[PDB]
Amino acid sequence: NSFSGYLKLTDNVYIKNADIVEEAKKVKPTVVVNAANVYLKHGGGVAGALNKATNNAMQVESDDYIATNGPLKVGGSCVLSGHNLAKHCLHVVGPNVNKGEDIQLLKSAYENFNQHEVLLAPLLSAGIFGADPIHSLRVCVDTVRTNVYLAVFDKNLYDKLVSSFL
Ligand SMILES: CC(C)[C@@H](Nc1ncnc2[nH]ccc12)C(F)F
Repeated sequence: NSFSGYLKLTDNVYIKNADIVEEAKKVKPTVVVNAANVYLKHGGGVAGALNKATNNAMQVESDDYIATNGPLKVGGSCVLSGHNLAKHCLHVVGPNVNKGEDIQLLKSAYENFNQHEVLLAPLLSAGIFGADPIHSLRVCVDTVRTNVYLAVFDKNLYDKLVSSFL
């Protein structure tokens, strides 16, 4: 958990302009959060990048989890191995608002972070899931009560988030 170069936005939310994969390799946190889908198929966005950095070990493990437990619910999560990136990976499913899933479930998705004291995480539902990234940061700030270090890999978006937050 040796986080460097973060900006503190609130008592418990920190933000950095970095690829979450590079942060995980440098820090080796206790928990890295994945922005997953209900079948844990890590095909693109943050999920594809984290799985690629484990050389598909995350996908093989996720397929075994689904074989034994079935899919997650939207707003739900599971804890799996973090492989070479972290001790654990918290896979969290935010709503895919572009497919009519209710944005109210973004609060349920961020509530899963509260089971862990410290996490390295991305913005949920802000990739191909279509939610406004500044709205996603507002829900994170209003819902997460443990210590969360957010990595955002787009400088243009990082600057808009810091300006809107202060
Ligand atoms: C979730 C998105 C709003 C965000 N993407 C990411 N944020 C942090 N590390 C990442 N690695 C690969 C993708 C990626 C933005 F930068 F595009």
